Amino acid sequence: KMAKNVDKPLFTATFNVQASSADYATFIAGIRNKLRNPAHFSHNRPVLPPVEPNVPPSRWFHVVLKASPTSAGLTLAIRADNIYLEGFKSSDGTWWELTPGLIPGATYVGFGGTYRDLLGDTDKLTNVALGRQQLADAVTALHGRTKADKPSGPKQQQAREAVTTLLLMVNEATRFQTVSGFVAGLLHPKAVAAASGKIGNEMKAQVNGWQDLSAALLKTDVKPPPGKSPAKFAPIEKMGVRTAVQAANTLGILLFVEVPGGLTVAKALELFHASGGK
Ligand SMILES: Nc1ncnc2[nH]cnc12
Repeated sequence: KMAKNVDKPLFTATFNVQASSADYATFIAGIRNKLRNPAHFSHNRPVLPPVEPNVPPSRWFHVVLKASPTSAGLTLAIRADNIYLEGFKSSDGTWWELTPGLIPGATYVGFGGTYRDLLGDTDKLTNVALGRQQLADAVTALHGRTKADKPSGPKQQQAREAVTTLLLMVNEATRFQTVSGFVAGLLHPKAVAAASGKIGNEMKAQVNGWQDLSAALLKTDVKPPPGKSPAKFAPIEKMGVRTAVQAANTLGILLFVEVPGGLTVAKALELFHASGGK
């Protein structure tokens, strides 16, 4: 304790909830691009820099979701090292937080940021509806939160539903091309009927095994010992991911993992800084 720089993002990505599917894809791609360690890719997918050892989380960026081109943002506070959502900012200026005492002068929303906290189990993910209206409503309900009012059970219930929706349509979208592609597939022009959708089991598993999938691809990059054949990608069948090429098409941006024979935390951060990363 406590978190550092929440007020000073390394960049801000902005999205208009009424904008085109292509603009959403551009929005997501830009986040991954700005998060990347320039010195570390795996199969031409970006890898996040390691989490800095011996300090509290000090690298953040903001995402702004807007009702319209001129509306003011619902601001999300997200870690630039593991893309964790920890805070959001309502219209009256109140930073709300998902971890007690994490963010400077923030107010604990009343519930945790984990899928078990928000839903009740990691396997309820395949029940959450996403889409343009779900996104807009989630943005509204959060941005409409005021520093005064009674955390009614009903109000909390709606709020957990909202965070679950945005985590999926922003955070998990940044992490996974499957998720981002799914969300982009839900976004249509006005001339198309409104649409909703829930992620399938492969994406649920992917979302629940980001570290595992990241680590699994990272192992294929390790150069092998003498006399042993080089490493083969090891399938995560529940994820529908059986090959390295499939893993690369699935990963939006990889979490940094220390794998045996791969980059260490110190070394990857060293390469990150040498390439101009901040
Ligand atoms: N609170 C949270 N923030 C970011 N990613 C998450 N994945 C699951 N829960 C999350």
